Amino acid sequence: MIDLRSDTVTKPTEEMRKAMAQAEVGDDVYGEDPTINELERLAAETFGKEAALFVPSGTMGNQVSIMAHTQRGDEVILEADSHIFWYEVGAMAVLSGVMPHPVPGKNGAMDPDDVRKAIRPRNIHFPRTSLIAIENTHNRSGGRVVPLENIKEICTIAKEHGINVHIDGARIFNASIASGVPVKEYAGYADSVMFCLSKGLCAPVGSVVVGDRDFIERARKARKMLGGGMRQAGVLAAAGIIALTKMVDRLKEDHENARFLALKLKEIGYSVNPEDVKTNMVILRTDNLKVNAHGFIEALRNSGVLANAVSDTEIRLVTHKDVSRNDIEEALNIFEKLFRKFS
Amino acid sequence: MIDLRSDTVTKPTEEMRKAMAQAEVGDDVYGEDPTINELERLAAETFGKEAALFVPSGTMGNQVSIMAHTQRGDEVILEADSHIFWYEVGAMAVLSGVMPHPVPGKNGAMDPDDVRKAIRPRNIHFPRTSLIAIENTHNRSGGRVVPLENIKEICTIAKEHGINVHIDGARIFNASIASGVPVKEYAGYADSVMFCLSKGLCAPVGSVVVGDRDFIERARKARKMLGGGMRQAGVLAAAGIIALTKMVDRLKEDHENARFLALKLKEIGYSVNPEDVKTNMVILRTDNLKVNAHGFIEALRNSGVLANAVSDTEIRLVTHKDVSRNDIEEALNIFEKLFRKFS
Amino acid sequence: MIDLRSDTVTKPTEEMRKAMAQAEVGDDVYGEDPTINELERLAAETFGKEAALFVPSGTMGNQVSIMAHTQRGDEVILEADSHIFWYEVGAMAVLSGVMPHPVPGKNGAMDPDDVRKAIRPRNIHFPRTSLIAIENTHNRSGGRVVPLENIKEICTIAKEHGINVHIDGARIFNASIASGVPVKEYAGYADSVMFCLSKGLCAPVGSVVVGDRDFIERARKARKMLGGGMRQAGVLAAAGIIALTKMVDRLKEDHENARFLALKLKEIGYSVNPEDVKTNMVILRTDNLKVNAHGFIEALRNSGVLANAVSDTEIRLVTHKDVSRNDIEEALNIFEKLFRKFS
Amino acid sequence: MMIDLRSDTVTKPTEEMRKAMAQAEVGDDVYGEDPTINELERLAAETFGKEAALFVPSGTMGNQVSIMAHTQRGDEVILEADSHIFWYEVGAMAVLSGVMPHPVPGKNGAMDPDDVRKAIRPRNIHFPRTSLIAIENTHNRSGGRVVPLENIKEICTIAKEHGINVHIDGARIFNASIASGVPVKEYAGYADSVMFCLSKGLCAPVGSVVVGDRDFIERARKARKMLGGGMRQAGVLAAAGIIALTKMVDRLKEDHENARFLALKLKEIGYSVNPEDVKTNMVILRTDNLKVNAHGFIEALRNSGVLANAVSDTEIRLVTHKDVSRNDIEEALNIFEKLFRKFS
Ligand SMILES: [Ca+2]
Ligand SMILES: [Ca+2]
Ligand SMILES: [Ca+2]
Ligand SMILES: [Ca+2]
Ligand SMILES: [Ca+2]
Ligand SMILES: [Ca+2]
Ligand SMILES: [Cl-]
Ligand SMILES: [Cl-]
Ligand SMILES: [Cl-]
Ligand SMILES: [Cl-]
Ligand SMILES: [Cl-]
Ligand SMILES: [Cl-]
Repeated sequence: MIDLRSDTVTKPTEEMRKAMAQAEVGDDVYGEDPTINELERLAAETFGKEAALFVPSGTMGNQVSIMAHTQRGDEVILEADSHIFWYEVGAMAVLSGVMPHPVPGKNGAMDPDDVRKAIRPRNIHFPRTSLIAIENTHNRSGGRVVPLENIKEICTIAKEHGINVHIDGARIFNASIASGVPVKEYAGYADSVMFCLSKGLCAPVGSVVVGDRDFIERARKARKMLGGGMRQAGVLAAAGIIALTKMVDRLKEDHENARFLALKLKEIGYSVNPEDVKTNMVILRTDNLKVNAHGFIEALRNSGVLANAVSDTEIRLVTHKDVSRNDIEEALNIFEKLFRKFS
Repeated sequence: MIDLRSDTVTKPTEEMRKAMAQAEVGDDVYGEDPTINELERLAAETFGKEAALFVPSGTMGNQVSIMAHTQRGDEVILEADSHIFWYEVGAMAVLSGVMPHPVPGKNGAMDPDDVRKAIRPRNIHFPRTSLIAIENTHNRSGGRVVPLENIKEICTIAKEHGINVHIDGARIFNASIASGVPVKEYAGYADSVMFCLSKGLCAPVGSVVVGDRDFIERARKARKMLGGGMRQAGVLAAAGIIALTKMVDRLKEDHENARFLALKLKEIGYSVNPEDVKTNMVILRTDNLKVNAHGFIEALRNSGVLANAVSDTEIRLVTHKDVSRNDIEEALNIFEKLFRKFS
Repeated sequence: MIDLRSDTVTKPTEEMRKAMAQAEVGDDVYGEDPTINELERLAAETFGKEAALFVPSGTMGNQVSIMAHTQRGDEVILEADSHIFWYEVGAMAVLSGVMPHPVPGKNGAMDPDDVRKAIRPRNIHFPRTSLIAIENTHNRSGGRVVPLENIKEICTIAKEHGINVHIDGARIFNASIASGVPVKEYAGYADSVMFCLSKGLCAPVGSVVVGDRDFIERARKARKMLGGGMRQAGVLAAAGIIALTKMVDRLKEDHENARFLALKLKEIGYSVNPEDVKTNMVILRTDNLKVNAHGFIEALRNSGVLANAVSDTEIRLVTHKDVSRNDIEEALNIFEKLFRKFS
Repeated sequence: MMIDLRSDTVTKPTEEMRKAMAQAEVGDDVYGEDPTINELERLAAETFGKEAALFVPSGTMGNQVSIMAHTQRGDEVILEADSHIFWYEVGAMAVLSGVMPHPVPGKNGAMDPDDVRKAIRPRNIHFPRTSLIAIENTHNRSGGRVVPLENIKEICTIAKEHGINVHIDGARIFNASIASGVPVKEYAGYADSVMFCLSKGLCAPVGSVVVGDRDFIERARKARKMLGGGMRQAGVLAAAGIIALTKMVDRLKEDHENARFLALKLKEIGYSVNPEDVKTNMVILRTDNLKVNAHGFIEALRNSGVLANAVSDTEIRLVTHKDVSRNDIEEALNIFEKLFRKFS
């Protein structure tokens, strides 16, 4: 089928499958897996940080970072529509015993003044604000790119207050491709960055957290506690190395396909805004259709297209390596036929 | 001094001091303190609930209620400027491992539709919404009365979804006096209610939580875990009974004094809204002054008036039994003089 | 009835009742209650520490100390039969996220070598041992006194490893009176000490934690989070000052009464060991009786004597101010009758 | 290279596993669409006679999501005093679940049922609620000892009477089964949940599996999401797991035979070992009759080409597995014999 549900569905490339088969492994608990070690070295180097830590998921990456940055009772400033707040099972409260302090943002960009204002003064009644999280290519807003200036401004505020900064960079490479800002530049304004290998980069499993050596050591212990301490994970790291070093540039193709898809959907008559498509995501409203988002998703599936409804009136279409231009053209033929039926 | 910082500064009445001296006591851990037992019996009766639990503070009252209503990883819907979120040291995250889900409100009144939208659907990525908290006479907005209709609507939504409702009624009697709604009526739309004895009611220590027998049993065990299980606490309960049974009616005097204070401050030229003052609080804005809230608080202190800044531009003035009309008149003379200096 | 269940049942003396009624108070949240302030000053001075914190219960005292001494995932070494492990509702795990590391002891004295062995090496699999707790006049062993030499040796081990030491001194004054070791000497070999005012010292409510200024500041914030931040608690502190300054010497009377009780029970034929009784507790075994401990407790209750079973073959008898020699004599007459019935 | 007797965790993937992983049919596990993970879980559930199963990245996560699914904050978990959950899991039970461990000493990993019964908390405001009893099969610290089925049966009876959940940390449950002749489904029949490792003696590179009832597994799956174990195309790992479960269990007998040989021969040399206690893949060696300590002996072994771990200042643990052959054992023994001359 044509899977436009998310970039998480990407499958390993032939190069990855071969590398996994001949991957040199060792027990990572003893720090003896050579491939995991190289992946972490490469990740650190790539983001200009002192160290890196491989994790089974982006969620664990964010959570071990929060654990390594905070103490029980602390407060974490984050954007009101960020993944850490909405889609991580309330892990920050259970695992770290910290409270989120949602701050509204415009497509992932929290007004620096609102962030500064959300910082807690020192008083016995108040939690200590110890961390500020920023999500780049903010998902809920539709894969929008947070301006480098916004991140720089917030980094300055954090510095003045002695507050740590964490960038949820699950799709930071998509941000870099769209903005032209090198990932090292983003990373420089943060204490830690979590980036996914299993989404647009096509690795089957995992993410990586990069930051200072002491922070990473604390995160590695947190990883052990959470259950992310694997044995011969070099098999996964082999695909991870290829994802990090050879699958970044082509993300531009996903962006081009998403824009093309949006432009053509608008032409057909669907409620989409091509001008809002900055990375690999397209938001499709169903207000003008005879069935709502849930009913339309079912019609799409029957015709060979997979997508998710994010509300009763919205569907999200996401492009990635396993959605070629031919697939986009085929999907458009299907959307054309369904518009005749459901408009 | 003329202490307008909070109604918590109220000192025991002569009748309270004597009652504490002759209080009949016992070991509360064994449930043998007769005065604590009578206080809880009286509180439950007054609020139309099955049981009650005495606690050393309102913070503990709120926190044991959250513990008794939730499980780790749950989410708690509460108003964005509520005390549980801002002034309770992030306790909900540490003690219950729950995540707050802030919802904007108009003077403490969360739009029922927004509350409905904040409820989490059943999905692996989401925490379970198990509690909705409403604060009556919302502190931050200026001791504002939450409309009974608001509470009724939210109660209905909660019932629909099988969600618990907790009323932070620290100043519920102030609300009752101003609105004319009996506290028993407010309580009927909630599963639990925490009310303070140590604020406007003048008791030196404590609050009480009322609710169903099984919930109170869970709250009592939580109280033991938190360290609120005292011994001969009947000494405190003696004053509590008097606070509950003899100090409710006179709260009207505090409301009169607060309104008078606000009216006269407006005439002087200060940025206050007398029409918004319905209970014992007055929010004073410093945007039209030469110094901010922190600087003005210091000036007030030097002239005999104590108050707290609640932001860089807002000051909260609170009236209570230990601030007479004469004290208010004296404070106004001071405010008058300071307007000449800082306007 | 004749209450030998615990020393927690002690009621206020007339002097205490008068002091509570005339207590000079203030709002403790602002650090303005003069009596709480003097109690803390006196407590610190008496224990030779720079700071102190009044709390509603010994449980809260121990728990805020644990919170202030540890970080999530840490381990706390403690005696296998200590109160923090057995009678504090699993609070250490919930509030501080720490693991208890039980170490056997002989009448409360953990072998220093066993303590050194229980300290965790630096390994990713292990929690960090950050606290060692010692209970003085160890309850479960029968109110036994831990030798100063034991505490001194453990203190040295702790210093070598940079580990904190907390003394659960709920009954530290009983230990001091029996041993001749001043409480400031026990405390000199510890970082913090919690002692109760509501047991043998006869105050109706509360305990105090003593320690260094920074530690107490953290413990004070923990107290706020837990709900121990009261307002005009000076009413309680007034009785607390009398407990600390005037009720310590008479503890020798409780020790004398416990010894007399034990000697006479032995004379009757009960299985008691007068040689093990050095403070205010007597352990009686039901080994030579035709009933178990629980059945014996019931028989005692029906005859006018209250006590607690601590196992299926052992019951604990505790003396205090409210069980006079006359009461011990009357209890013995009852014990004599019951011995003929169940022996 | 060196003879690695440190642990069975160092086992490397077999040729068949490597090919199956690289060519694995995958899908997004978050959507429950990875076919290989689904088959691994189906097979695991079937093997243990349970309704459902959950793949996890580590045995630690397997145990922790089980504790989370079985308990509520403030609860107490009865477990053996020297069990892995208490000693080697970073205090996770306290941080993640807010529960207190209630250590019960055991005899060769087996807790006396009456001691377990006595450890259950009475209902009292001062006491946490006992909601879970955990049993470790082939108890590691005691030397990979096999807990009798009757011990587990008796504890199950006590738990049922009290309405308490039972979890078996079966990291090496297949080693227990091969040695005892007891099918793993029989051990599991007396438990609510069982966690077993695929990455130790079974030779898979990564992961473990938790088995149990449908509702419990659903709760454990949500816990797994919270802890960060919700992976995407994990079928790559599951492919090796299927082979571990289907083709690597029987040969564990070889690891046991190698460990028995090692123990018998070490005894013959003069080392303080008890061949009579060796029934699975572990040998405990005490350094009581050596002029060196445990850590010093480990260093000496390293210098001679043998890798082992000290588990006490006087105890070393030797573990056999697929990657240590009989010839490797003979080599280690010949070295042990000489080092006995130097340190005795
Ligand atoms: Ca993928
Ligand atoms: Ca008061
Ligand atoms: Ca008392
Ligand atoms: Ca007499
Ligand atoms: Ca392996
Ligand atoms: Ca050979
Ligand atoms: Cl290899
Ligand atoms: Cl912490
Ligand atoms: Cl009385
Ligand atoms: Cl829970
Ligand atoms: Cl006063
Ligand atoms: Cl595939």
